[PDB]
Amino acid sequence: SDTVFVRETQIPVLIERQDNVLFMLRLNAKESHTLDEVVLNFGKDVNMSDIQSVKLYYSGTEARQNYGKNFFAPVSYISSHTPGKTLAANPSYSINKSQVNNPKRKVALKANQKLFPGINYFWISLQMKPDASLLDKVAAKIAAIKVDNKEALMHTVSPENIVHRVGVGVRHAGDDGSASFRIPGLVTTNKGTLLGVYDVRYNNSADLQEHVDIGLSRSVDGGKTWEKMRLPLAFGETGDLPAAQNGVGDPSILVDTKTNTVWVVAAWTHGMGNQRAWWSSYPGMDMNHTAQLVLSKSTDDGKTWSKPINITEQVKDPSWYFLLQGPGRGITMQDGTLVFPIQFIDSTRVPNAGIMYSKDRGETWKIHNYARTNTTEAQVAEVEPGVLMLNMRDNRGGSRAISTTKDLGKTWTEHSSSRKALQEPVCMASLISVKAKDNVLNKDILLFSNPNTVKGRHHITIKASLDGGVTWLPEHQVMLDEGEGWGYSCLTMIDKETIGILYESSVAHMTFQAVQLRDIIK
Ligand SMILES: O=C(CO)N[C@H]1[C@H]([C@@H](O)[C@H](O)CO)OC(C(=O)O)=C[C@@H]1O
Repeated sequence: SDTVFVRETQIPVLIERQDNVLFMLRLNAKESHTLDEVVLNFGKDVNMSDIQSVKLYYSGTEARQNYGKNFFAPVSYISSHTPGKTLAANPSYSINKSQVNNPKRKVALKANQKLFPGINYFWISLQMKPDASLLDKVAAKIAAIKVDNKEALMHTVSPENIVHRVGVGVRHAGDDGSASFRIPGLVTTNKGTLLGVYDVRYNNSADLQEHVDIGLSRSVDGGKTWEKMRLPLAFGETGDLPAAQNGVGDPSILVDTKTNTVWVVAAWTHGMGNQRAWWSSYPGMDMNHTAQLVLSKSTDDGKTWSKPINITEQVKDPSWYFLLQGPGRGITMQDGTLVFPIQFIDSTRVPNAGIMYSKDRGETWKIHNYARTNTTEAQVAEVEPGVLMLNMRDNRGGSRAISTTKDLGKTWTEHSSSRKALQEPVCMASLISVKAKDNVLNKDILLFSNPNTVKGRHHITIKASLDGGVTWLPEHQVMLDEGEGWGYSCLTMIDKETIGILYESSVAHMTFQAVQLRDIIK
């Protein structure tokens, strides 16, 4: 007989999307003629009232040289890059064979599809209602598949007990006339307001130098809805150079918890033609030679933003090629000191990560010594009072480098977890510390997020540690995005019980997801 192979997806279901890939079906029809229907059963706890529709699409066949490669689709069904074409399945790739609006817990999708004498691809689409809850979870099973009016044998290659989580596409390719959005940062203000910052890359997805601003999405309802985009940092035709030679990017955001003043730091590149700032910034101090470290602050819960504050003169050694913040977020230590992770290419052209701190509420800043050589992007958290843990992208590859300091970066101690506990593909990673009194578990925890792999940027994962970063137990992890993406992410606590994550996913340039703390630590 012919067997219908089923692969359930593990990717965010965007609430605003008209389509979301839920299942993929492959059928090599050696003895099959017609695929009549597919029967689907949603889980007992699923709220069907939040589901707008369920659809069955046919996507044709496969190239004969690709038979036996165990592919479940011939092409990407829903684009995350085509401006204005990221909300619905591409009609040229997928034929809508059936649709059920306002479905019941048991859904029958009739297809009546004449099968190609060979490989046939189908997939199931799930469309949520615009008002769907961020925390409700969707589970479903394929109960039966009818082929030639008889029950077809099924073999499911994906695992059981998959939990599909929804998310909000805070930024899609093309929004507000910008080709792409990258490099997320995410914080929660003292008033519970969510602030997410990112590169707005108008012309394309290339790094600096280019036409880039720092955009900000503000949410006052826990990430359900986001306010119109703001631009805390934009330099336009500064110095009478074109905007594409005045980009600002790689933002990092922090909240001064003592005052609720919000700070955003970024790297403004001036000149440099159309080349990458990583090898186009040079020693010196002024805009005409080296990238400038600029700040903007908000004293009204992120609604309005000040003019840029250039602190390059305070902290940059003139012999460095490039000084910039570590993208993502900063912190406020228990004693009130503000800390931003930073990275600089030194006089030998080697990058090193470290921290930059202010004891006077952000008026003056300081850098002492690097934590480790040949490291770049890093995130910092106060694991225990007075002890700063820096988690660093390591160009040696394969795993994160972790170090700690007790004197604000004058001296560093290599952590036991360094270069062993947390694998990476040399990407950016998020690290936050949540203190016992500020979370529902009444335990000090560390939350870490990154592509859980050594090659490629996929399987974006949040990991939790209860012993200050010594151990990251497998049962304390949630895999949110199996698809391929740009890999950058940033974490925050929405509330004492829920984590928020803003990251570059396979379904949207800026994707927001909410994960219950008890979901990770059960
Ligand atoms: O060029 C700059 C400096 O502004 N930043 C890049 C960064 C590199 O700096 C990398 O960390 C060193 O190779 O890479 C990525 C990325 O998504 O992989 C994004 C940043 O935009």
